[PDB]
This record gives sequence, structure tokens and C-alpha cells, in this order.
Amino acid sequence: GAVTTSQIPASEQETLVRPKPLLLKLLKSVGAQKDTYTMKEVLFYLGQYIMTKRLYDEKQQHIVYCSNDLLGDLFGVPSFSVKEHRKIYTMIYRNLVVV
Ligand SMILES: CC(C)(C)S(=O)(=O)C[C@H](C1CC1)N1C(=O)[C@](C)(Cc2ccc(C(=O)O)cn2)O[C@H](c2cccc(Cl)c2)[C@H]1c1ccc(Cl)cc1
Repeated sequence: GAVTTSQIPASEQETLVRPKPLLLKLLKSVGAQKDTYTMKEVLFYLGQYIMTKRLYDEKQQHIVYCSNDLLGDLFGVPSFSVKEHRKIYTMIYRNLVVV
């Protein structure tokens, strides 16, 4: 129910957040059953989502294409690198309240 990364301080990935309605629906579409999460939890579910709807079928280039997927609207970008973790958190932050 969680994924952490070496690029973000360990404590930041425990930050408690309430996803805004769109982020929440994405989380809930892949099993999430609550409204309040830690950032590492959100990242886990977003990761699941990204892979259920095949937004990242090509693993060897580390790009998630999402221009015409909900994730694209959530992030407001057509695509992004899965290696650029700070940016991902940045984009996620916009779509939630920090408890
Ligand atoms: C199945 C896995 C391997 C458990 S996963 O982590 O859920 C897979 C997804 C994949 C859809 C893009 N994903 C990743 O593959 C990679 C890049 C795999 C990875 C994890 C850790 C480290 C490290 O600590 O150095 C390096 N690489 O991680 C993406 C990730 C994970 C946690 C936070 C962020 Cl911001 C990104 C992470 C990811 C990227 C984007 C989002 Cl929105 C969510 C998760």
C-alpha cells in the first residue's frame, strides 16, 4: 500500500494528505478505501493506476504518456519522467490538501 524513494526525504513521504476529488477517484479506482493517506500511499496507488491503464507499458524509457488520460488532467502535463521524483510530488501536491 506504499512506495518510497531515495530522492525524497523519508519523512516527506509520510506527510498526511487528503486528495482532492479527482486524485481521490483515481486512488479509489484501484482499491483505495479511505480519504486520508500518506504521500507514500498516494504514490503506490498512482503507480498501480498508471499500470492498470497501461500508461507505462514501455518500461525501458521511463516515460508515462498521459496526454489524453485523466492523469494528464490531474498533472496538467502530456507526459512525464518516472525518474524525476521531486516533480512528481510537486504535481501531486497541487491536487490535495495537506492535513
Ligand atoms: C510497481 C512499483 C515498482 C512498486 S512502482 O514504484 O509503483 C512503479 C512506478 C511506475 C509507474 C511508473 N514507479 C517506478 O517505476 C519508479 C521509477 C521505480 C523506482 C522507485 C524507487 C527508486 C529509488 O528509490 O531510487 C527508483 N525507481 O518509482 C516511481 C516512484 C516511486 C515512488 C515515488 C515517486 Cl515520486 C516515484 C514509481 C511511480 C512513478 C509515478 C507515480 Cl505517479 C507513482 C509511482
